[PDB]
Amino acid sequence: MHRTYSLRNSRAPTASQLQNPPPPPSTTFGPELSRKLSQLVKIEKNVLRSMELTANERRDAAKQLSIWGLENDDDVSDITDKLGVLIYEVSELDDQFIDRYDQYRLTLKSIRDIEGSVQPSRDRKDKITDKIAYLKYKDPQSPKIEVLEQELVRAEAESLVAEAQLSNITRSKLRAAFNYQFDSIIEHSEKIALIAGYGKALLELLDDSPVTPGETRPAYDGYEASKQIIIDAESALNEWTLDSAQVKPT
Amino acid sequence: MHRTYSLRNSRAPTASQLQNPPPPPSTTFGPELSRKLSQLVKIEKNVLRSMELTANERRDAAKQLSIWGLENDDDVSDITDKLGVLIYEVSELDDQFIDRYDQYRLTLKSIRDIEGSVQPSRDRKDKITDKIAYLKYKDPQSPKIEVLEQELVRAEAESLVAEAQLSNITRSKLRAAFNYQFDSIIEHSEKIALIAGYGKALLELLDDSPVTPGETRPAYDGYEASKQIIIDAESALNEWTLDSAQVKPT
Amino acid sequence: MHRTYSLRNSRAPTASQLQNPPPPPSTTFGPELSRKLSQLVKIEKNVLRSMELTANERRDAAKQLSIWGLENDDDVSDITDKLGVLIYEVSELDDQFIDRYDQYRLTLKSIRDIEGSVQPSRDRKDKITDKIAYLKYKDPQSPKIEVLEQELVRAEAESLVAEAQLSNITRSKLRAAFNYQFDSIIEHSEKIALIAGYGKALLELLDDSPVTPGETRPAYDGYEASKQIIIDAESALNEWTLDSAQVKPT
Repeated sequence: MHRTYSLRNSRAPTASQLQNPPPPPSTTFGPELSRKLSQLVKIEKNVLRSMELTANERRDAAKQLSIWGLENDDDVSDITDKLGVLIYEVSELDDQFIDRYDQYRLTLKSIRDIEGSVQPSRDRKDKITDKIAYLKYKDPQSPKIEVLEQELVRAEAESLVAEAQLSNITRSKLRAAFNYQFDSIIEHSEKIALIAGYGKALLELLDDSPVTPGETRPAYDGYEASKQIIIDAESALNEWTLDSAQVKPT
Repeated sequence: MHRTYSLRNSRAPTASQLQNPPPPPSTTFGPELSRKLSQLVKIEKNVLRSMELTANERRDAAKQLSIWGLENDDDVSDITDKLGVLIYEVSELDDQFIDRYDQYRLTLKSIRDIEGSVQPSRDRKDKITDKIAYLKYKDPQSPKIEVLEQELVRAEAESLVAEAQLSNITRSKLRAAFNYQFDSIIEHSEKIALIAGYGKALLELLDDSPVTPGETRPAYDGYEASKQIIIDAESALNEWTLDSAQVKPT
Repeated sequence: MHRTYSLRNSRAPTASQLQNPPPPPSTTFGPELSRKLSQLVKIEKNVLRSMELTANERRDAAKQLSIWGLENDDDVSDITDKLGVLIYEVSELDDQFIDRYDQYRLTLKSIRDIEGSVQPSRDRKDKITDKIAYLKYKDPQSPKIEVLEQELVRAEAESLVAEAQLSNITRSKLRAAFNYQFDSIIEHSEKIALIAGYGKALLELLDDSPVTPGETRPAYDGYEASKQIIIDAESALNEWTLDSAQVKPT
């Protein structure tokens, strides 16, 4: 982030910022082992709910735009409806992305559960060690020291296997979960970019030449290109695959 | 110090003073054995707190400089921020030096404790000697004199071993503590000197040619050398080792 | 600083940290134009006072160390005194560094004063512009508009010369002040490093071989090397020059 080599929150200028000045800002108990990882889940759930609300509101706006667009000139009354139809797809994409996000959250919850179950063995080994130390302090001639040592050896073996078992699966699950999340993000971004790029061509057939008072506009006949654009967008959405990613990292 | 061969507090001129005249001055109970060594610890702690306050204030000044530097010409608004970022490292170095100073203070406290524990044996031997002397004065025919002499011999043996044991470890701990402190001082000074030397090159790319009223300055493009200087400084700081000391005593 | 590529305050390991684990943490109105630059001066003054207190406390500790060192073995009673004498030079160096810091602070105060004096012209030009705008709004037929425009042109010329005059000197003073401060820092660090390096050799002639109870140590005769080390340190301090800097940036 821009504060990498700066002490202030101001963003460093870039090529896009140099080309166009930036717009002004907008006017608007539990186990000890599993405690930091058990907090991330709540934040992810909150993100999911907020994103669902955003998608619902965007769908409502897309629905409402065509209602206003109904009572206007013939070309506007069609372009507005088609643009609303095109915008309606963003919520559909957002729903699938939310589902994949929930899958990733469950994958993380699995690791949380396994480490929370692992903790008690390392608790009990320390308890046994404290007990034998206290017994040795109080009176070295007690007979409980031998059995304490034997069960300490047993618990030490169990704890030795437990830590290796936990560390064998933590990274294995983490890598898969993050790869899945990154693939989902890439797919969502590429689909949104494709939708926007295809929708940008809808405005090319909307005339914008100024007219003087007392003149009549020519009849608008663009009911075919508008249908073709939507059909092509649907075909492109149904055709896209992960192996056909246009964005290539350098 | 300059008063070595003088009776006044005035400093003798040197080569640096000959080259440049000196600026004017700025306009702004307990055991008896462990009593002198138990006072040095408090002074060291006071030094530590004062140095921590100095580092905090310097960090605050470095933070505040860029805020003023924000509203100026393009080159100044960048050089000021980079210089503040570079100055921010001095507090980070000071924190580590403070930690090493505390380690040295603890090492000295160990010697204080051991000598304070040693003292009572040499107290009790003198007490026994005074008692036997008084008993011999009062009446030489008392039977307590023999047992007093026997326990005096025992205490004499114990005190003989105690003094040797104390003197065996006092120098051993003192030498190690002072070597550690000197190494810490050398490392801190070398790192500060390296930071200052690398930061002195930041001002070479800041233009200083005078301009007349009614003229416009050329566009400033120095966003690459400024980043390179910071990257090189970070690399040099992460690369420095004790064995690579540039300063060599004669 | 280590948070450059991290989101946490933990310091990234380095070569020195890899070689030796880090010790644990220690157990212990005004013109609008000149307002951000008029705050840095107070922070610099606070830094100066805190550094003066640190130097005073360090001098006190160096004075107190020899008092404890007086009552010990012959070699320790001399090494401690010589080490205190050597440590006494750090406060002397700190005083000169404080003086140079005050010089730099005065240099910055000059810029603060000049910009504070510059501000009123740009205030009065805006006031005149607001007045003529209001007069034009209220009644365009007023005769004051012409004289307002004439004096607006005059004030515009004055303000045009003023901004160029201020910007011609701001960078010129800033660069010189920061170069002076960096040179002072480099000199102070190099002198401290030289003092520490020369003082590290004082402990080589202090014997540390352990002794058993009932034995006597050999007579210590090191009153010549101790004097020679101090004489060499004084000569090196009086000989050092800025052009003879041992530290060379890469």
